[PDB]
Amino acid sequence: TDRYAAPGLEKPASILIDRWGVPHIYAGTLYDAFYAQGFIAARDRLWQIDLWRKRGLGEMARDFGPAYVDGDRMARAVLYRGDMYREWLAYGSDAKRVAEAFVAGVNAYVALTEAQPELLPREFKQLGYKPSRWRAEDIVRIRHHGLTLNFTGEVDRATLYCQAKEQAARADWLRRELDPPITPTLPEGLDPCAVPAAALKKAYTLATAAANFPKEAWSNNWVIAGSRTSTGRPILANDPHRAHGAPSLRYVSHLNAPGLSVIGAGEPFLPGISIGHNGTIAFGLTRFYMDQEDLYVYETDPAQPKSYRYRGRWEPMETITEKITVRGEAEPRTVTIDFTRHGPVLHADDASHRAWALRAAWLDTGMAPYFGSMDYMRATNWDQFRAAMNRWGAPGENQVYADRNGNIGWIPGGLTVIRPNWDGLFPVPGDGRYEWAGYRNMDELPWAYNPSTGHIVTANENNIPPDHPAAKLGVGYEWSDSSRARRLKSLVAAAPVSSLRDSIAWQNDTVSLPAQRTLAVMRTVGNAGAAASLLQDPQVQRAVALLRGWDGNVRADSVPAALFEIWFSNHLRQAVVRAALPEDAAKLVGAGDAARVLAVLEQPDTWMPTARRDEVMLTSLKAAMAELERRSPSPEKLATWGTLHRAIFRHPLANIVDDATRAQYNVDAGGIGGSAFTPMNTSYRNSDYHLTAGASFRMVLDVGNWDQGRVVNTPGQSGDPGNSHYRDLAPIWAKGQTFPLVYSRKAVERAAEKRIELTPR
Ligand SMILES: [Ca+2]
Repeated sequence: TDRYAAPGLEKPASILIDRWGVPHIYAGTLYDAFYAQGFIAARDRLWQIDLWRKRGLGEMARDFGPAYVDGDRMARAVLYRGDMYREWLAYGSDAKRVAEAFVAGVNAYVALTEAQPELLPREFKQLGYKPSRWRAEDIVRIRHHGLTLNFTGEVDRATLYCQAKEQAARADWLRRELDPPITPTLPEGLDPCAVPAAALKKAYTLATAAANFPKEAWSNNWVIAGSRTSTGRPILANDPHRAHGAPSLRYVSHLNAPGLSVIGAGEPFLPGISIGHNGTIAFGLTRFYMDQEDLYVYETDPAQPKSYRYRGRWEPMETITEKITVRGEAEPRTVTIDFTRHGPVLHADDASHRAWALRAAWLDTGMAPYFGSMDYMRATNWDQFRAAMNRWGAPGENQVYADRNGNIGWIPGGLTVIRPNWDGLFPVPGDGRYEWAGYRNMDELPWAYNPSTGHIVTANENNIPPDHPAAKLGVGYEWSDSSRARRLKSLVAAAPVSSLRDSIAWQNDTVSLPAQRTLAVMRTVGNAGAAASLLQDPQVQRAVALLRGWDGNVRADSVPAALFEIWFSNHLRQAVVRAALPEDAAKLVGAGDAARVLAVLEQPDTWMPTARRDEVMLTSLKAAMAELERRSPSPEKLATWGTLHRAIFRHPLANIVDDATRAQYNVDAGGIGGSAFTPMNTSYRNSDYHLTAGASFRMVLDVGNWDQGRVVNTPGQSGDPGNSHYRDLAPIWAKGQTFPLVYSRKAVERAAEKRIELTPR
């Protein structure tokens, strides 16, 4: 038992940390639970949460030097600047008391590190600075870490339309799948060539990218009704697919107080729980892609470049002044930030009298990511959960719902822009001809409650029914590849009665529908023309032999899997694109959209002759086979997919510390199966196939028999590299295994390994 003073805490609070590193918080008052959550979040993840706050408020340069000034300036440009009275009330009715309690707990732990420097996290020692104190408003004003779109897509699409002109729609069809597959409409008044991609992306990255330390400066979910489970009770599963790292993106915790009994995960800097259950209802999420960013293009006064044309008048930009403290400079830099009425100015070119601003719904009221969970942490039925989702802001999400009374449900939510006269897939001129007409009420989106089929699966695909009214409202056209959704829907529908173990297995599924679709095309390649010549090549034959007996299961011990991932990521698609498009467009498209390239492979008709399709397939397959042989120890002992596909959890400082320190900061869990397209999403980088993203936190819940719920996180619950909970969960995660999400007192007491005691002072 450890005992600490808790100034600002109302009543004694106790925390039991179980043997997997999950803290279980027992407080005597409602808001004390969040005080304790802040203390414990700081105890485990202080450096991580301090860094998020430091990046969000634009205070990086204060400690990391002049290389960080531009990022600090752009970070402050995308802080919430709106009405704070409305902001506090956007998430439910008591969000301000919650945040204030949470940062009082964080601040108590920060004060403790000042009194007991042995508790100071080692990244602070390494880099020569100290953690800050927090204010409650920090929690809601930081926005730029929320998943969003589609500024980048608008920029890429306009850039393509500019360079390819008459061939634009043809090339953009390969570049990005739309669902529903509309023809994008270049807005009246927009010159696609007046969108400088490099300059705009540089500013957007500076405003939004996570903290970076370069050497130069130094989802699936589903819910199943009791009629279809082995338990007779609902089952709810969720594995978000996000960037991997050490420490992990999300953090598992458990909060108990009068009127509060919620367990699950969220980002460790945010109060409350956004994925999990509260002993009555359960909830999990996957991205739902409402278009929440438009790029606005302005004409500026040649006599006054800080003025832009709006409704026939010259309207002045709002200019604010910021002071940025810089390590090694005695005076703070004085910088300015310009805004139009629509948002922060990203870039200006006074030669062409043009400026560009980001109109981001996530800069409006209520868009602190996941903080709408304030209003459903305590919901006890569907009416309350559906109501809480009315005010859900960011990111756009599918929520699946279940409760211990046997109900199951689904409701997507997120701030939804109404564009009366453009489709949001291109930038618009900002002179008033293109204006958001407000926001949709969430009752305009589809939902389901106890559907007849007894199951619901969501996985980032467009799940708006085409005959539902929302399908015509322009909610969004850019969704993720639907392979995971089609695969999990097959699996769930094919299992009349399933267990928790079945749902855990489905989270670990590694069958790739893109692989199966490509193999199906391969088995029709014609032994004629240029293909017949390649079919006499030994290297081609060895690859054809490897693929001809593979079922598309991307297992870690599969050599055909290694061949396919090399082929499908770094060779095939690029070759198909170059064969189908002129060079300039093909260079911009690169590997293009996987679903759209597969469709071309399956129907090459208007893109290339069938014999050209075969020749490209074999030519790129030969090159992929050569790469596999170069990456294998000998051409007789070929590398398995797991041999290449390494699960390394990278620390933000890995590149600026020595080799011994990098081994302690990074966590290597070895080789793994899967790809971006398998339900067990293990996304990778193309340079060396190392893991970059996928499920870290996973959960499968027995809804009603709560102690039977199963979860994992990776690499661990602790952010302290010296702690065994820094890296103890990665081997469990790597085996597709879970540990119990203990919930009842006896179960929490049974699994407890450490007790922490907080005393008011
Ligand atoms: Ca848009």
